[PDB]
Amino acid sequence: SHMSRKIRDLIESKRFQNVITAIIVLNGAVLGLLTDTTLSASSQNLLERVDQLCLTIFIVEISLKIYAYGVRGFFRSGWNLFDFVIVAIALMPAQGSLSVLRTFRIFRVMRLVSVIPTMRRVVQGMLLALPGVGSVAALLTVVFYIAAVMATNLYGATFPEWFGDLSKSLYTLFQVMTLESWSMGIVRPVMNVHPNAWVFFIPFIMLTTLTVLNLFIGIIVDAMAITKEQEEEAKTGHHQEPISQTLLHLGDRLDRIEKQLAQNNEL
Amino acid sequence: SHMSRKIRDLIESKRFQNVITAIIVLNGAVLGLLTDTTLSASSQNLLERVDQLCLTIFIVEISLKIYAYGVRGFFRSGWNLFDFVIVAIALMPAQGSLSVLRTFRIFRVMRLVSVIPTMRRVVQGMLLALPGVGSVAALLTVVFYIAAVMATNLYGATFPEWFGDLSKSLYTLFQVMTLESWSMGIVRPVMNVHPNAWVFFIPFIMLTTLTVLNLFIGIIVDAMAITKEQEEEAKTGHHQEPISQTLLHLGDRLDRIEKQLAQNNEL
Amino acid sequence: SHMSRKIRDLIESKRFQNVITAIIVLNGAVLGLLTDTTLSASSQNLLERVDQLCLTIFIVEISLKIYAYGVRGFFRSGWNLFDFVIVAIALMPAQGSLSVLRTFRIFRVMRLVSVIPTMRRVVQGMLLALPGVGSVAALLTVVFYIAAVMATNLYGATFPEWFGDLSKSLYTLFQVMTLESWSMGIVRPVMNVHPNAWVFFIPFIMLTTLTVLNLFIGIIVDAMAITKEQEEEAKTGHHQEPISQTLLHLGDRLDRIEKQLAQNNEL
Amino acid sequence: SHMSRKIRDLIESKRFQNVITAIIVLNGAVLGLLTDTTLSASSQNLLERVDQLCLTIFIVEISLKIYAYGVRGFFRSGWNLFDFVIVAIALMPAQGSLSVLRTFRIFRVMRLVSVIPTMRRVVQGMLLALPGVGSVAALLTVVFYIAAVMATNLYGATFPEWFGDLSKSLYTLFQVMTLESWSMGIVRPVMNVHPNAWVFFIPFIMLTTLTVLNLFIGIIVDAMAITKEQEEEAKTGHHQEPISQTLLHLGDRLDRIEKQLAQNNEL
Ligand code: NA
Ligand code: NA
Ligand code: NA
Repeated sequence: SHMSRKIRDLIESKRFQNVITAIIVLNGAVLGLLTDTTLSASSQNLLERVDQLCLTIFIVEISLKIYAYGVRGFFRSGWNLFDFVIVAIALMPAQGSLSVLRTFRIFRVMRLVSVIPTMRRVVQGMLLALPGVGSVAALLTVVFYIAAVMATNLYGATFPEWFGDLSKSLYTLFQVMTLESWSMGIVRPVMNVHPNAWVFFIPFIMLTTLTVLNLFIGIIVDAMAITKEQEEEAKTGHHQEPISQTLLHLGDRLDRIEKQLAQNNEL
Repeated sequence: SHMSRKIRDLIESKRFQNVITAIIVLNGAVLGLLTDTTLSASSQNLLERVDQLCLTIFIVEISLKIYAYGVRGFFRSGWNLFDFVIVAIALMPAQGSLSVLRTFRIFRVMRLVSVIPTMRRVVQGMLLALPGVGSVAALLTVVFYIAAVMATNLYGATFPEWFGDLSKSLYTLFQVMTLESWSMGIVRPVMNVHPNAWVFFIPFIMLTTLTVLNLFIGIIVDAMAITKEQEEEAKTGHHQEPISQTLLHLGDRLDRIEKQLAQNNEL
Repeated sequence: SHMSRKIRDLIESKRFQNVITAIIVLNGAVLGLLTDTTLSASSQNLLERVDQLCLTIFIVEISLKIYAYGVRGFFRSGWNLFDFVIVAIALMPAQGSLSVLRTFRIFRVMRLVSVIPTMRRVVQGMLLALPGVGSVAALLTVVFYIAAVMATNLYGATFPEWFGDLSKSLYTLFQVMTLESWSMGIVRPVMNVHPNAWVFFIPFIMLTTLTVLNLFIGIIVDAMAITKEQEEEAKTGHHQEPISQTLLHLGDRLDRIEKQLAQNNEL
Repeated sequence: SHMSRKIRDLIESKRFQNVITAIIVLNGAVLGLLTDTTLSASSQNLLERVDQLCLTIFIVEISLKIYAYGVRGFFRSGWNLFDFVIVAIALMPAQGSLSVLRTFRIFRVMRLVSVIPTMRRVVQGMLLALPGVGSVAALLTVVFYIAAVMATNLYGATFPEWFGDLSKSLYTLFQVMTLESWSMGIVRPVMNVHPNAWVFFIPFIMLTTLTVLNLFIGIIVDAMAITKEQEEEAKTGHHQEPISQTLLHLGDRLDRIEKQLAQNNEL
């Protein structure tokens, strides 16, 4: 219809994006001011009303989008679903999550990512790069599990705060992989009791730092290439063809002229 | 005019660049010697006169440049403006900045960058690479803000030195992202009171270290490519054409011979 | 034979891989639960029987493989040998290794790598990349040995816990290379006695961090390229030809048409 | 002459390289054993004779090389000069260097690099990559000097152990750049007195870590490419032509056939 089309043009405009971005920023600022314990009752009450007004603006925005695109059309996008979930969660008073309680209202500042297309493309590149590093990440997980079982059995009885159980071992091995006080804080005190403990910890460090750097580089290299392609597509409608595809078409043109020269010209 | 042209040749020469570089080095050395608290009144007075003589040489240099290129011509370059600002600021006695007070005379050693073309090209590559990582940098800023609001609300009342307010939280989360005493100094003491605090800090570390490495690699890769192109242009007048452009012209030559063979030869 | 072929089809299937993966996971879980010191006698006895059942499933699996491929055919693969060794070691009660004792049953969780082809290809890429960094790794080893001899002679008598002998020096230089408390924990206390010790430690850090990063990057870059090729071969039967080889064949096609134009057409 | 040629063939052989490598290894082992303070007089005397025998083998080796290649021919190589200097220094009893005293005999283990061609090529790649990062390294040096002057003036009077003079400031800023206890050890104690000190230290960290990573990556990328080319040249006599040069010759072949088709065929 004409009306739904007039709304789609309004939603897709730069001005609408700018108003929504400004309200996300305002909402983030009021939640940031609400961390201050020294504020008066009236000051807190004022900021809480600004939070409610921001949330109402988002309800109008999402409802406006659901009508303009349709229920199936709106929920077809993962970003629209995220926008819907983030806003709808705040309207629910009794919440049943899978952790403790979603009292973190500040997570609605993540809508800056979903609303700004250049920011959206950065997160998209990162998310799309994840399956390609799955096996490297699985290898690191396997190394961690093996190491945590070994560390618990080896050092749990003599260093129970750091290695007393599997959970404690995983945590201090994560600390060890980040190189944080690994020697002065952990391994030299362990070696005072277990002089050969360096045979466990030094290969653990060498293996995990190499694997985690492989994991991070694999993510970054691929996320950068995906985002660059998505940026090209968002501006021109297409992306740059890979070097292999350019050389393929170059070879096809050479095969076409070879046939035209050997039989269609040399006869 | 002839005179302005004789001065332009003097300014653009290697010998003039070498004299100016030597005076920047001398000025840096005297400001370095002036940090020594044990120096006598006469020794300090002597060094302060050397600083004044260096500054006078720079005034002559900049005035010589303004005449040789013209007011609009000189200020057309960002490096000349920087050179002008750095020198002119020192001649002002009552200073009104946006911080505290610009008593840091040693910042005039940054003119080594503006005067040496190879050093200038390194900084140019770095500055020109900044817009391309803007969205990655914005993502890191968003993650930091969200995390600092969460950390203040979660740990501010029990760990007020580290998380008592937003500013304290941002600072210790920056420390946490750099992995500096993150566990022994911050997270194990926090976990003594909040046993599940690792659910906040370990994903914070994983996310920020990956993003900051993405930010740094994005800067370095692009700065290197920009500087390499600028170095090529400064020596030959042009830079190396991208592989895609070389393959494009190769394809155009193939299309030109295909037309010349199918109709201009096979008829 | 038909029977050996029916077994080869069973072994090579996705369902068989999934059952073996599930049993490796179950075995890892029971060994993880066995780290818990609070468990009763009956609970420990139950888990130990689950470990025995998992091990019996692996014996059947390996025996089934030896028959289906043949003794020479099975042991032709390094992964099958690893699978054989890992399982067979557990059946030996008196063990004579080259360290202390192979009581680390959790190492059989490494079979997740050997059984999952995508995980197997990651480790293969890493192992195949090792000879190419051999000289960089040898250089780092040489720098470490020289530095440890120098550190022992220079600081052994005044700092015997850190540098009293070659073994202690190698360990604290490894700690120094990882930047862990290098200054506050090691070098500022050493400088209190040897004021010029920074002349040794700062170049040691600069050299080893650059070399270890060269070593890690060399591994990662090559492991990534090898794994990518192996992934391509496992799915299509072949891998992508290098750019140099594509340009070589493109040049050969140009030489073929040049001969066909100069003599076979211009005569 | 025939005799000088028979010696050149002996020197250039794999067996001679293997004997020299073995003696460098033996010499490194005896100097490593000599770090042990518990050794008897006879044991120390025995090892010192093995060191003398190793040194005599090197004198014969170098003299054999000087005759076989000639004085100008031998000293034409930087590796031969290094080999000469390292050996000749040990024969001098009263030594006048530019530091304290060259009592570090273990530095002759660096001959493993000069004698093994694959190790030699790694160091060559690293050394040849240094001029190309000169400007990045100069930028880091400039940032360090400016920062050390600022830190001395700002914090020298209140934190004299860390910033009391230029030398102390450079050392703790190097520690700060490596992120070692930068916050818990340095910046939080400084902020207790100077609450805005984070305005100095956080931008210092951001700038230096980015620049040092740019410096390291620039070295590694170029050293890898140089070493790869040198490895190709040592085995085949030539190296792989750059992609740009391959595309240049491909374009030249297209221009040659275009002339042969437009005028030599279409007339
Ligand atoms: Na670190
Ligand atoms: Na630390
Ligand atoms: Na520390």
